[PDB]
Amino acid sequence: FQSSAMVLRDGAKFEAQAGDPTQALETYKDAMVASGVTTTRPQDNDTFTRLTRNDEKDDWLKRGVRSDAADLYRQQDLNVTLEHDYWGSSGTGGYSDLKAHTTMLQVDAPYSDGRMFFRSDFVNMNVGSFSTNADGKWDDNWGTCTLQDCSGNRSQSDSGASVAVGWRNDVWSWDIGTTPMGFNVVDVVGGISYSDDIGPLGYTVNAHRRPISSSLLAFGGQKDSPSNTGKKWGGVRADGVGLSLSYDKGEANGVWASLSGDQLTGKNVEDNWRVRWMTGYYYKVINQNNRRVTIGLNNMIWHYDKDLSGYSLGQGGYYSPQEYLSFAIPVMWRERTENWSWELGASGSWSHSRTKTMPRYPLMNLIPTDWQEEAARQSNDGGSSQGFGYTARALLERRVTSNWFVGTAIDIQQAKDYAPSHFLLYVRYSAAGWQGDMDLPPQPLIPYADW
Ligand SMILES: CCCCCCCCCCCCCCCCCC(=O)OC[C@H](COP(=O)(O)OCCN)OC(=O)CCCCCCCCCCCCCCCCC
Ligand SMILES: CCCCCCCCCCCCO[C@@H]1O[C@H](CO)[C@@H](O[C@H]2O[C@H](CO)[C@@H](O)[C@H](O)[C@H]2O)[C@H](O)[C@H]1O
Ligand SMILES: CCCCCCCCOCCOCCOCCOCCO
Ligand SMILES: [Ca+2]
Repeated sequence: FQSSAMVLRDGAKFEAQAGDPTQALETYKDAMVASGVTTTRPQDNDTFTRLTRNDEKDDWLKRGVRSDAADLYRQQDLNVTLEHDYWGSSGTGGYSDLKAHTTMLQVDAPYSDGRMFFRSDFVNMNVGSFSTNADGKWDDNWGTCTLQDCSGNRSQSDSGASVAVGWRNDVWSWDIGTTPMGFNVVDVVGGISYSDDIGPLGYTVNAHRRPISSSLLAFGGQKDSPSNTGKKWGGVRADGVGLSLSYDKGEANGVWASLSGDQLTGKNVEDNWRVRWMTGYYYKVINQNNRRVTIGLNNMIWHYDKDLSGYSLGQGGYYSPQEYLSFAIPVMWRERTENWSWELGASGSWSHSRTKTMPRYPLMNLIPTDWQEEAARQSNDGGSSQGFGYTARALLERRVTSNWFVGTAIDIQQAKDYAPSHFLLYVRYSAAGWQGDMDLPPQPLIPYADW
């Protein structure tokens, strides 16, 4: 025979796997008594979840009962999250002076042993106005304005709403969704991933189609000035696959690698592709239940076939170097108390970038025949540069009540890879209530475009 604690723990897992997680959570309440977590059966969810808070004096039985109960309870809870993200990057009026707002609403709920989500993103992107000459025209390296001075669409901005649905458990994940409807170029996007542990190392394989959100042109597309061609172009999407490996030795060390490759395609944009390699090593200087401090070394190497970072018609307005090398030293401090959880991090880096000389107008059939001779003699000069940069990030979340959580995050991107910075605020509602350990780190919503 087995001990009462073991019988109840086993029975709870059996009930959950059989499709009765509600009964399983009741059995975990009994398991807490039989295991010695408490002397009296919890009769409210706040008492129950408070008893799942980790305790470093726990032996393995008590530690597992708490963690198993907490994992099932979190998996079964209905959450609703509302988030606003203000993001962007400095640049040139009319196409890259980017100030953007994303508002996100997400509902998460159990399904089988995983969680389903339902998401809407509302995106507004403002890229400012073209600078004009006395005539009121401009000749920026954008659209076809270097082939004939442009007029008519001086102020540039767009807005749209996307939706997404998906599901994930510990083994696999999928999502399907859209890019914002209301933009010039609208697509179906999504992904699928599978994870397993072939011994000591973990791996994840995935396939995805995602937008490039770093500029309006790349994300939603723009229209050439009505004085010129008026053609829509942009809306670049990455269709590709990736493999990640992790040989986490447990304990204080860990290493990981990732190799991925994508086709990069858009509306009236020259075809492109990229392959990207990343590795990392990390060391846990402090590794406690409520405080984790890490320092690491990260490397990245990228290659894009073509430099389509220009904003002329036929290019895509996205960073696409032919050589990219980065070496970084990330540091991170994560900590939680009874009702707060935060992360503070930074990462100094050195990087090298090189781009080849490209035709400014790589798709000649978008160009009027009486402009094609002049277009063919226009090129974007290649270049290269190296330097130091950094990123920094702060995340803060607090429990207001059992049902209400609020958080902020700031993501400072100054590492010379043209990524935008982000500032966000969110509120998360727990239907059942949660008085267990805070999430470490906090988990804000990620804009769907950046999955
Ligand atoms: C026990 C340990 C305790 C640790 C506790 C940690 C808590 C620390 C608490 C304080 C936090 C301090 C934060 C310090 C990190 C922040 C870095 C930073 O912000 O500096 C930015 C700086 C860029 O500034 P800039 O003026 O442009 O140039 C400087 C020239 N040096 O950029 C830099 O700083 C330069 C960074 C250098 C990056 C070099 C990357 C080398 C990586 C090695 C790769 C080797 C792998 C071999 C690969 C083989 C081939 C694939
Ligand atoms: C297994 C690889 C090992 C890892 C290496 C990772 C480094 C990846 C960065 C590669 C940089 C790509 O750089 C690329 O080099 C080739 C030449 O070699 C150039 O190619 C250019 O020169 C060659 C030689 O005259 C011409 O045949 C070609 O028509 C021309 O386009 C590309 O214009 C450039 O974009
Ligand atoms: C820490 C406090 C958490 C606050 C909850 C955040 C909820 C997010 O609400 C989103 C609503 O914000 C709309 C702001 O509108 C921005 C203006 O839009 C740009 C138009 O140019
Ligand atoms: Ca529109």
